Amino acid sequence: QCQDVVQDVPNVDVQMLELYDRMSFKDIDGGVWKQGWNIKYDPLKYNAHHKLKVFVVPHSHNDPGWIQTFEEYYQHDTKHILSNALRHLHDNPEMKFIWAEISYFARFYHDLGENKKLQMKSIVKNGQLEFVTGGWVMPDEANSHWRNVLLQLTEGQTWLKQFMNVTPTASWAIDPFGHSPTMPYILQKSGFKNMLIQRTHYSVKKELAQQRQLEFLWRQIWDNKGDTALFTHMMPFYSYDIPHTCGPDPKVCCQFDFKRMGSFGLSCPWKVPPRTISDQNVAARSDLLVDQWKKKAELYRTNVLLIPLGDDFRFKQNTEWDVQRVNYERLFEHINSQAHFNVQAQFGTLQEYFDAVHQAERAGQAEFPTLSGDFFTYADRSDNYWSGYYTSRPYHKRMDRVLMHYVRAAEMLSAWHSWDGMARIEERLEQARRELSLFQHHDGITGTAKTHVVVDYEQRMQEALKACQMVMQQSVYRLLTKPSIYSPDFSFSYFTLDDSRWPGSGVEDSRTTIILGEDILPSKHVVMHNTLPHWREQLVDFYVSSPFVSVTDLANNPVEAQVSPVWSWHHDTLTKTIHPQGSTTKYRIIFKARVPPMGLATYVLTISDSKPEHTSYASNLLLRKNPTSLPLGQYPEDVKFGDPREISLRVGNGPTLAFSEQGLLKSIQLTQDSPHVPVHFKFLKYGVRSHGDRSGAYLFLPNGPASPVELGQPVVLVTKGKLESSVSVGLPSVVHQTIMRGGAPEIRNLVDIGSLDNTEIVMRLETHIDSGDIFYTDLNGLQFIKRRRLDKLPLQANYYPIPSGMFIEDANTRLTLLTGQPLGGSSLASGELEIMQDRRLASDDERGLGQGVLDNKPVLHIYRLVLEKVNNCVRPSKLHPAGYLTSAAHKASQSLLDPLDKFIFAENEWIGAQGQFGGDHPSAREDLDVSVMRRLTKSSAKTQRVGYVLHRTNLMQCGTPEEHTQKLDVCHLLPNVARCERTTLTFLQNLEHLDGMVAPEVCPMETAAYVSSHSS
Ligand SMILES: *[C@@H]1O[C@H](CO)[C@@H](O)[C@H](O)[C@H]1NC(C)=O
Ligand SMILES: OC[C@@H]1[C@@H](O)[C@H](O)[C@H](O)c2nccn21
Ligand SMILES: [Zn+2]
Repeated sequence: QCQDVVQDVPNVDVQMLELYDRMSFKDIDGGVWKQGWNIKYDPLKYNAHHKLKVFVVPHSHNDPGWIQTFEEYYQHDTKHILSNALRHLHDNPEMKFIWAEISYFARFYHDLGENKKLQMKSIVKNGQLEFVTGGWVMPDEANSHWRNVLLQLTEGQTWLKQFMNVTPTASWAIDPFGHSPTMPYILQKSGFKNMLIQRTHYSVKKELAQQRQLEFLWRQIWDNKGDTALFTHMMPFYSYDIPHTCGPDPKVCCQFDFKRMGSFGLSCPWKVPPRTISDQNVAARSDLLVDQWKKKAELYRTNVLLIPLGDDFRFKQNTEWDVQRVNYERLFEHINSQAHFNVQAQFGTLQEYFDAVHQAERAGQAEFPTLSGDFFTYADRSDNYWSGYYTSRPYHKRMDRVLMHYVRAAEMLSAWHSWDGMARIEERLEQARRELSLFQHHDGITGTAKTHVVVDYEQRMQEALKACQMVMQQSVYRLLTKPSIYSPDFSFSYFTLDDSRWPGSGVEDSRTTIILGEDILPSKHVVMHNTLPHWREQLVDFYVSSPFVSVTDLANNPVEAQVSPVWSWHHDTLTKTIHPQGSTTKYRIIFKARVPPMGLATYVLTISDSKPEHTSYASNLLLRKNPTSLPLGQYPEDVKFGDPREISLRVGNGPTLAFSEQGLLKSIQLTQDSPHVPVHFKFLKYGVRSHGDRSGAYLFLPNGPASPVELGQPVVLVTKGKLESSVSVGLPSVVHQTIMRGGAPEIRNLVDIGSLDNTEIVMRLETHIDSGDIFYTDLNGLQFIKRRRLDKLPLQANYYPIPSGMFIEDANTRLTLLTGQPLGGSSLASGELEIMQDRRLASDDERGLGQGVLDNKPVLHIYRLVLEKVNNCVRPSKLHPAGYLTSAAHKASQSLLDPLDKFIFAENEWIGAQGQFGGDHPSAREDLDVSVMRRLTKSSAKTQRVGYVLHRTNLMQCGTPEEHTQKLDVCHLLPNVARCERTTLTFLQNLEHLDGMVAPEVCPMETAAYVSSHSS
């Protein structure tokens, strides 16, 4: 049983945090290898009995959207590459080619007639065309949530298994801008044996190369045993293009990119063109090329050398296939027949390279170092750190996380039944999974694509959201209607989703108001869904046409509720203030919903002509100089006014929060007797450099530390209710809201950077926590890694991805900020946290995009802020590279990422309505999640199969006694189980047939997958 992930510091050869603390970072001219040194080799190292085995691996990097849309690239480029690949590989048996992006391959394959399909299958079966990774895309590693990394891998690999009968075990990640250990975590659990990465900091490449530590067994930071390890190969040079893959001198290597001789437009920037290989020059050319290979081979431990051969959208023209193939074949024939070289070179695939390396390891020829850590933040040269894309296009970053939840919910809700083909459930789920998967591309969620490409991704994600809504609402109808009364029309809307936080108040008026009245419809059913495997209570809110509404459950038990006005903010260009207006026609009703594990609960809203017994009304206070009245229609309590002043609020037994006269948090007091702890929000802006390198979509190159946003005298709105209170303030570019429901506050920022060109807006938290230079940021929502601010690095290098959370702590106190969207952030001084909200850049940053970022739109960012006493917690030691959340902070993260879903019944009467679904579902331990529940079979299959992915996090022990909980056995969630198997995380390979058809729960920090089979 389980590894302790807290108290044992793993012993690794390279631990990236420790290596950063020691490493120099000096940007020194290394010669032809600009960022390295002049490599020397011993010519007698290789001989008749010990030859350098060189695998030249043709490839073509195909971005599913970047400068053109996916479909534009497919029509203009990729359909040709793949057509020509099919023809040339089929005609040339020794030619090889690897392919990464299954989205394009599936797009292609489904346009192929049978003859070509058969031909394609044959070049895959004979090993000439090899799929690497096999994901739908090559995902970003900074902003992506691990659940979506696994989704897009499963989408591509399930397609490959079904249509090509192959499952890749080698991964190829040549382009994401920095690399995360979440990848080997997911890959290793999905049957992978090896992986290749490229974009790591040039200083790290030089450091590892010096020690021949470019190939290593990459384990997770908390892994003491090393069972998570995956063999990784890091490429050594500046790019994956031909000039940077043959050896250390690009002026030489460029001469062996035969597409650069003129007729393809392309040329060599180092001024020496390739020349066709002939008998008159083959010897000289071979000398040149082998010398480059033998230099590159010096950086590695075995006698097996990987030479990628490709670049972006290569192998497009038939003439290009011929010019590369024929010229390399001429080199290989000469080189391999010249004993004096002691080289055997051939086209290969990636798996061939790794198979050969491991054969060399097994022969005792090499031992490999172990490594843990991550590879952020990347810089490709000088002080050009790629921390800009941790925030770029934040509207779509947030939309990613919204779609993530709705895909999970729709797959889970619809999994409980088998559906007739006419329902189109599988079709809709496939479309949603594929649009979300596509967006995980390293120019998708990263916000590094052209404006019109961003719009395409946005439209596709909008379609996905609608598809999820359709599936979820049909599922709810079926799950909550008496079976003998259930009468579906599969094109009808029984329920509409109500989402309070997307697109968000002030972003879009998309919420429907429930219209009730004594003379018309008196009442309305609403339904909440809880995707998490434990009972959950959460305040939910609805818009209603009257303030006089009562809430009941479906046993007619009253439910305590609170009504508040609907407040919207407007840039009142008449008075030149950002101020709130109250609705006179609709109101917000809020109540606590309690919902079963992975289940549903129905409530009823009912109108009355006066105040209901169990409904209370918020008070409202507008703090501003020179106030004017704010009428609220029928709302029964008048708004109060006041001059700006410090205020204090407390909901329930929860913390007391104090606010500045500018409506920004100043302090938090946890309990009535405890101290008021300074926690101050502030908004600042970064600018761009006037001379030298410009920030763009990719790069963050600030012109110095951020300067405070001048606030003036902003308007502050205070709402005080029994269930929920809030302070909102209209600041320049940001409506900032602090919401209190009785535990950790929620923060919402409506961010509209307007036409503030060349500006980045940051939210900072200033505390007196003595964190020093240490802080913690998450990786892909999966784990928290210790960061150390280094003064030897510039500010932008100390920015990291914040895909779900960050924290600082000292011996007694921790401040944790959870996010509902991936953004960039740091701790730039002891006691501070900061997180970038948006950025508007009018300049290109010279990484191939050819535009700045000037397509900003209002976005509602959501957060939770958790202040905790941690002197009693059992924490890792100072040398441990991980941190872990407390239970409160983990639940707060879950509240942002997987909130209850809300449905409003769309017609007047719901005949056969039921009160609950899932009351008998086990309520699992709080650290356990069912990350995926997906039915894997269509309704015609005699044996139905459902897949589950279980993930258990690790939470800090802080002395709260553990409650009794029920064991979750996913294999018994559906009736008539006939088998339970443990599988790889993609569901594609059976790993263990389970005794008694019981799926065991998993250890802390482990993730497992199970498939239950059912007789149907
Ligand atoms: C799929 O690949 C396997 C190798 O695991 C092979 O034995 C089998 O013949 C292939 N199945 C089909 C249907 O082609
Ligand atoms: O500079 C990074 C960009 C990537 O964003 C993109 O995905 C693409 O593959 C590419 N080719 C050349 C440059 N780039
Ligand atoms: Zn790319």
